[PDB]
Amino acid sequence: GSSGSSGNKDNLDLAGLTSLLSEKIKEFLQEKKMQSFYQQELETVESLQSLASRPVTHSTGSDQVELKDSGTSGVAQRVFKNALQLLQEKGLVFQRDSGSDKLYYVTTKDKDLQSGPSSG
Repeated sequence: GSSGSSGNKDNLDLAGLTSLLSEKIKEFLQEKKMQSFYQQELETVESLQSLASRPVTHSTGSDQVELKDSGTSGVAQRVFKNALQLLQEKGLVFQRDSGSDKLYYVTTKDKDLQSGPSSG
């Protein structure tokens, strides 16, 4: 039983909503049954965009920075790119080659690169 509530005073947030998107992507992988893909490749997934585009606690005149477009999208690019990141924080996905525009390797229940980066 017990008494639940979840939250108190927070109308989601780019990060809050994002954190979710992450799982939305991880799920997509298990849906497409893939072991590799790109954030952009998911940017076309309405089911995803619908989230990466969802509203939040914004209230400005867009960003209009290093963006080649107009219609709402960039913002999503921030939720999506972040989504992947989170995944990399959970261990769902991983990137061997650094770079925003890099292939996102999903775990898809299978071997994967080792954490131990080793510098020296």
